[PDB]
Amino acid sequence: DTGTEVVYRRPEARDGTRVWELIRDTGSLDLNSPYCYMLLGDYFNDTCMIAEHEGDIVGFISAFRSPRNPETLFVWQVAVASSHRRQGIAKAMLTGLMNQKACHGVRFIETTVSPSNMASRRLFLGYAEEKSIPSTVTVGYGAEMFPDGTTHEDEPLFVIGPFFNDI
Amino acid sequence: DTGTEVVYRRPEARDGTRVWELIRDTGSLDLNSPYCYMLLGDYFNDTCMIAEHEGDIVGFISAFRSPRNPETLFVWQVAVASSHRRQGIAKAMLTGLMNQKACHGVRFIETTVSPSNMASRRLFLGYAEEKSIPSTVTVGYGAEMFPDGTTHEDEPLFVIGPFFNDI
Ligand SMILES: CC(=O)NCC[C@H](N)C(=O)O
Ligand SMILES: CC(=O)NCC[C@H](N)C(=O)O
Repeated sequence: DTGTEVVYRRPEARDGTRVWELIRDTGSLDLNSPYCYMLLGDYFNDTCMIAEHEGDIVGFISAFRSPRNPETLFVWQVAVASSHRRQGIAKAMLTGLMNQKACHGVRFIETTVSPSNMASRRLFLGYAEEKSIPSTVTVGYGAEMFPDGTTHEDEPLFVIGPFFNDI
Repeated sequence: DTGTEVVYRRPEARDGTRVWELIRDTGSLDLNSPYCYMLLGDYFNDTCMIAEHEGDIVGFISAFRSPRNPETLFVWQVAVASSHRRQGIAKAMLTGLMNQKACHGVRFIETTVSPSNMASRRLFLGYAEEKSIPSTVTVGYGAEMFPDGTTHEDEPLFVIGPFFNDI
């Protein structure tokens, strides 16, 4: 009611660079090219979300419906600017995302959560808990799959479901 | 017939790093994270292809079916190792890709070709020519959409079709 609440929308291609800058300043996230973020704004925007505060992007979530089993939504990246941690933005993006019309008929959410990303661990398990949906945590990608120089963590798989996301 | 022909297959998640290294050595391509290439091997592998020669990855093409209009296949990256230019690998990946069962019922191919990427300009317009399919070249992403520091070219849109890709 005073122009300082966080607002949520689908991205567009022209957001790509501002999304890229958010992911870049996070430091801790796996940065894709600016082009990749434009394509997500262009072709995957039905299953992605941006959070903004006072003209700045402060949050992003990317996801897609799995091409082979489109009842599975894969959540790719969740980012929240440093300056806006601990305000429920991640939970609000995820919740908003699942209420999008393009998530109709999703029965499982899959994602990968780095050991160090404790906020996401809480977001996904918390989501499932709150809606009383089963959750399963298993081996995802191991550290050793990543390039020799790099020093990447494991990416354990989190599966939420089965449930039925009705529109 | 002598173990030195180039071979073509769908990638898998565990190819992600070797794909990333190919894209990285290309220099000229927009490098995504290793994770992105793993996800393409994992979830989009039905519409992607790897080319190998003597145990080394020498080619990659990534593509996906557009979520909003799945009769459109978007071709994201086409890469051919420096050491294997001018051998028809790109044309063979593209041709192989379009013969995959997951490309059934595609009616349009969309992609973006950098002004400097003259091999891709030839690949896509050549493909359309050879199959007698219409092609259309229009404004895609402008240079100015890209991040301030970076020095990226335009990404003009190439649309091939309508046609009917029958299995
Ligand atoms: C759910 C989440 O936080 N997924 C993404 C992890 C991945 N390593 C990335 O940020 O690309
Ligand atoms: C068709 C092609 O060569 N597309 C990709 C261009 C893009 N800038 C990239 O390589 O990510």
